[PDB]
Amino acid sequence: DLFNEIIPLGRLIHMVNQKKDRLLNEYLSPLDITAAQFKVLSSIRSAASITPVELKKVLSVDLGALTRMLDRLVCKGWVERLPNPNGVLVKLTTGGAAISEQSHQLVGQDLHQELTKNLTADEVATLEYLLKKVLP
Amino acid sequence: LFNEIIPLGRLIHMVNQKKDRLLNEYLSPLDITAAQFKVLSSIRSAASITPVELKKVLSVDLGALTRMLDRLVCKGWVERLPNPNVLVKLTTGGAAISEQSHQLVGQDLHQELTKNLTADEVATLEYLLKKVLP
Repeated sequence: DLFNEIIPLGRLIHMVNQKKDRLLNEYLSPLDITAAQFKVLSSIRSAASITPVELKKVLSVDLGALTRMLDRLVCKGWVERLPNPNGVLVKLTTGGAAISEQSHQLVGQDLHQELTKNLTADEVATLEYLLKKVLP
Repeated sequence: LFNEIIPLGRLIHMVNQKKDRLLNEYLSPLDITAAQFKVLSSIRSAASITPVELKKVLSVDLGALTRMLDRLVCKGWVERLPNPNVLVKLTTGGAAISEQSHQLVGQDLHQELTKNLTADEVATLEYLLKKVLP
């Protein structure tokens, strides 16, 4: 169906990313957390502690939308706000770290399987290889 | 990167983030953000659409979109309507900025995204991306 059409790479990545997110939300639901919440927790996890400004920059949504999201995450008791040595820093609580780990573990196996169902082991390798080549 | 085995999911995530940064860069001359761009695009293609539906087709939070629509309406690009049962749709100026928006970034985006790729490699990547989608 799509295999008659010449579709720009931008849209294809968009489309494939939408699919990733839908799968993420599906597999995450047992833990009562959304794709969006997951991604924000992960960005904080990897920075350890991070400026909302910076976090805004690293996630590419709007400044207000993130403040609101952080509000919820804080209420959920997964994130906490802090004065940094200067401005505020955000960082995972214990419970944030745990749900992020559980979150990652619940989701990784099923996601791979679903994303690659229609691909050869060799096609998978090629696609990964070529995706990297875009990044530099 | 080429020593590591990276899950397809993250690779898509990563490559998507790059697409957006390029979008924002190339959109700036028009004073519109990648986010705003995508929201104008989704409304364009549906012609007119429920915020509930629009929330579903874009996968971001319902409140965040209401705020976004608020801004877009103030910008004079979107307008709200009572439907035969609210609906959003582009204004004239919204349509014009969406079209201009598309035309300004299309060429440069391709070039940047594919700079490190053969014509053939690009064909293969598009083919294989399509294979994920079903």
